[PDB]
Amino acid sequence: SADHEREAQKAEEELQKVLEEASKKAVEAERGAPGAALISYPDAIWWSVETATTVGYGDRYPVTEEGRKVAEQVMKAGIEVFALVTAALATDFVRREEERRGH
Amino acid sequence: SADHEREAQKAEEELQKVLEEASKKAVEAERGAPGAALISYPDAIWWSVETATTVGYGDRYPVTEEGRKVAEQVMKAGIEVFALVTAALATDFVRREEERRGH
Amino acid sequence: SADHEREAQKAEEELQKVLEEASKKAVEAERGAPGAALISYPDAIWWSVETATTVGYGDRYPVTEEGRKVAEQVMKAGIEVFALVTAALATDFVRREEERRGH
Amino acid sequence: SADHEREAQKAEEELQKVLEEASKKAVEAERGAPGAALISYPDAIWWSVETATTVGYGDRYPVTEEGRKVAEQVMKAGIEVFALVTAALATDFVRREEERRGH
Repeated sequence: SADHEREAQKAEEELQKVLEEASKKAVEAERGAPGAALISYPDAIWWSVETATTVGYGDRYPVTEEGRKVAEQVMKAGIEVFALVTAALATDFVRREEERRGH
Repeated sequence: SADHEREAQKAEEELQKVLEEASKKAVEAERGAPGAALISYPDAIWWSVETATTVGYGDRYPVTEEGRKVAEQVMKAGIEVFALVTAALATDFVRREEERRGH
Repeated sequence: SADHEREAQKAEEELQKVLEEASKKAVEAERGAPGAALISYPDAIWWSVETATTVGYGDRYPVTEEGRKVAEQVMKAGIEVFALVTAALATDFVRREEERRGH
Repeated sequence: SADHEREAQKAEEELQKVLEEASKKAVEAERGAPGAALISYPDAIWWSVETATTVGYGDRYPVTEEGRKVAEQVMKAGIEVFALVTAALATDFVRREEERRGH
């Protein structure tokens, strides 16, 4: 990969490390909740997949006393990561001047 | 510390203001609406946060008689904030010129 | 103003055109289809709002016979509009180089 | 005919391919899972379509034993093709030099 691409891929692997924390905080941030849905560690990890993608389809969601910010803060980490990759994107068309000669 | 990175952070503060104003409006908007489901000041702010993300997740959602332009405002305000900060992101690729000179 | 802010602003009008025609097609597409829930005219236009700025919280679902293409194309139109204005966002950092000369 | 529009448009052409592959997977993925929703085959493509546009809307949902990476793979596929188009889009501030020159 190129320099700027490795920087993007480095960011992608950072997000995966947040999902781990998300899976844990998820079970804690529901065991005690008023109308809790998310229970069990081995399905909590699956909830943490369907969030950091910036797609919150539903399924399970944390409540209130749980610190609803548990979902919020995980989702926002994905925004940072998939925003950062713009450092690759704004170079993608810059390649055209290289392609022009085949530099 | 830079120029653009300060203005990016200032945009985040704007979004928080809209959330807080949206929680006032949202409660009083829904008071009269059919379905509602969203009521009360202390959990109006909770609905407000994921509204700005445009994710929504699956907590609650507003009706028609609240004047759904309530949500439209908050949702579009979020997107424009997340967009503005590209003033910092779009200069990230440009850093690869600076590091070529090394100075 | 900058040339690409007027051009960006133009694009936002175009999105609102899609909403109009969406509101109309939506009632036809749903009214007659099995499983349909949209139906009424003034409640069609209010579904043709948030859908175009993605979200997903249209507060309704299309089915298959409506031609899910009716929702799909409205959502995609929003992407083209809000993505087109990226040309304005990209010249935001460029303004830095003017700052550094005070020009 | 603008090489960046060719590369951008070509990206969308692979998205369609992933939809067909993934819709085969999605229905066969869901089949076996507890609490399966997405059991339909000629409809599976319509769910796949809105999954690629990263919305979900509120039609169906995948379960656990589907291997919710089937759903997630379609989402990331959509993001990378559409985010690649940011090449052409991030070019469109640069076209302002030729605009300025008048030819």
